[PDB]
Amino acid sequence: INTITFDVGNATINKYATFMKSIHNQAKDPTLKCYGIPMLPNTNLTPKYLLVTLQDSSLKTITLMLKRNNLYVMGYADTYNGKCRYHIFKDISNTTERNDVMTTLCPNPSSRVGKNINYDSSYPALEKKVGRPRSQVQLGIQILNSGIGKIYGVDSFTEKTEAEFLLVAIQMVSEAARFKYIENQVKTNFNRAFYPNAKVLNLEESWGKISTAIHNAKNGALTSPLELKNANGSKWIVLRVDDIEPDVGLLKYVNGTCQAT
Repeated sequence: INTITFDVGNATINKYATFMKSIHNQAKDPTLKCYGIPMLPNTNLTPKYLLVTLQDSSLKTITLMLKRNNLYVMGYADTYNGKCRYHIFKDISNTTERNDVMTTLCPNPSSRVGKNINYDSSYPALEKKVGRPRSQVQLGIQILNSGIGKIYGVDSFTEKTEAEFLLVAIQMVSEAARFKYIENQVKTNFNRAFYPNAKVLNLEESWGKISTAIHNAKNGALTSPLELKNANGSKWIVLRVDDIEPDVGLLKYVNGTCQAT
């Protein structure tokens, strides 16, 4: 719990941009890249996880634990009464993962309470909970800041207040780090709440396929054009890595050799 902190309460663009470069610099494999784009490491490369602390305007704090190999959030922690309260997702199930998650988040026994999250850590599960597709749930720097207050130190919040905060934090953190395009959308709408546009949604949903495509590209040309959606909703066919390259920040891990540059 020696972590990367983002002060959402007094965020500035230059602040958020440094917060993303920190995650990008700890999450990326030290050597693997494809066409200049860094790639995430295999699961055996320790640190296996990353801790990101989000702090609000009242110095309240919430730390998220992410698997480094893929950037998916495993659970989070806050402070309840005078103890570390870890909340893990229902889908985190290897028995060696939820304990690593519990003891990394709150490393002192009998000074921690568990408040398991009874649902899966995946878009459908969370959309279900808030009851509304993520396209209708706004994102924003003041939105994330408030979310923190609905959670920290309160014993009953609602699975809807919590899933909602998570949907926001996952995109403004994991999706933004994986895609330069999403980060730029946040930065572009920093001083306002906004809805993810057709392309932020398609990219989040297309991360694995985009990563395989770019890993497999021969001499810079995709082995198979890719049909993606663009901002305003229309088809968008990328035939080359340089067509998509400016939008991607971190490639999923695909084992094998690719054109380093």
